[PDB]
Amino acid sequence: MATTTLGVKLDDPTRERLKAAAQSIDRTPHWLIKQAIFNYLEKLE
Amino acid sequence: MATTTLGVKLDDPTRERLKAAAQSIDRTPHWLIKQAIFNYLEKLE
Repeated sequence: MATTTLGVKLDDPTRERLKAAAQSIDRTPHWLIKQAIFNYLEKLE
Repeated sequence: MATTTLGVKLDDPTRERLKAAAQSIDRTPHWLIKQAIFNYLEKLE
């Protein structure tokens, strides 16, 4: 997908919590970040 | 905040849509990304 790489603002502590978000679908952390950002749009869309 | 900088996976088209998310609180795009990721945790928290 048109994934342009921008610097994100995540904290180690927070980054671990994202793993839980990845666990919801069972995907990779970096890859989870894309859902957490784009899926976040689809959620509140 | 402990904002560690990781490369994100955003698309220009998608990045513009984030601006709408920033418009919800009226904040800065980069800065919106942190909410879109952390607020996304607080939302589904």
